[PDB]
Amino acid sequence: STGSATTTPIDSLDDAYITPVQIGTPAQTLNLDFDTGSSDLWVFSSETTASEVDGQTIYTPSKSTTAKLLSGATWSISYGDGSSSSGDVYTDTVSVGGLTVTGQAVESAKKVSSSFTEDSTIDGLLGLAFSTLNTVSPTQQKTFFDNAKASLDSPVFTADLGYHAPGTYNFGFIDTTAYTGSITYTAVSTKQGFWEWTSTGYAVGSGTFKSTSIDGIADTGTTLLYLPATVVSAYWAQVSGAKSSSSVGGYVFPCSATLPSFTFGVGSARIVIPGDYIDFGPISTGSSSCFGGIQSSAGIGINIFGDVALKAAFVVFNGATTPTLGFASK
Repeated sequence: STGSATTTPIDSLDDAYITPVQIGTPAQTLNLDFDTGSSDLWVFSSETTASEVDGQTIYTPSKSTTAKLLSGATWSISYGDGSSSSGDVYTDTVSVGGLTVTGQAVESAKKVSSSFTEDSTIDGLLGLAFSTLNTVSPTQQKTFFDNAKASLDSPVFTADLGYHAPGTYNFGFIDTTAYTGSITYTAVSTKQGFWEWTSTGYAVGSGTFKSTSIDGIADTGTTLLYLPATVVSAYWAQVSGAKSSSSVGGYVFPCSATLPSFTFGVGSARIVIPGDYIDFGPISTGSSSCFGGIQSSAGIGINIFGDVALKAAFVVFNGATTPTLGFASK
């Protein structure tokens, strides 16, 4: 089997991407944030505290003939940005882009944090990291990918995120029309439950490439590119008037600037992030200070190749017995 679904930016900045997902029978279509940095499929639901729902589409298990309570199971998750959610669990039929899994754990939110409530465009998350990070207790549950894997033509999914445009998530096949050149594969560590890999270095603009190992995660659920402070300082030093603002919470730059590109290494290959991908616009409406899309990881504990980096590539998440990542230009 295969599946193929379009993923669409939630706003003009590409802050996140939503993908329609069919849950239940008859289908209830919810727009989920596919997150390669977490492992829970959770949804706004008929159980979510009413004051915490503001425009999201909800899953109503009682209206699904295939829903079954997963008795005793609860979940609770906290994300890198400080957001959180928790609740109970149903199993149901879940389809993405024509690919169906029966018996998928669908984590029904009873509570969500303010950032989720305030984002009316995101109806929940679909985790695509390794199932070792799934938070369901007392019986950990599998991701949609892990449940689908054995049925897929190839045990892979791909992320092809657009810059200010829709893109695609494919499951079970590699669309050889979707990228240019060849795909460079690189090793993955699953020790922390993430798609963790080591970049071979970076360049700023037309500068020389610096060979240096940068361990980090491929995380579709993170907007920005978070890298070591040395690398980030080297980038923003090439932008007149850029500075790190403790009041704003990262590097800002004059909205009048033209940003340089940023290149990262994948083995001997190179992925170039155009400068415009690094512009996240005014810090507040009407400001002439703009927020940068490359930020320091120093206060995180991990480097994160988030959407700023991933949308410059066609990215293969190879879930074979020995997982690997692949990157191609496009």
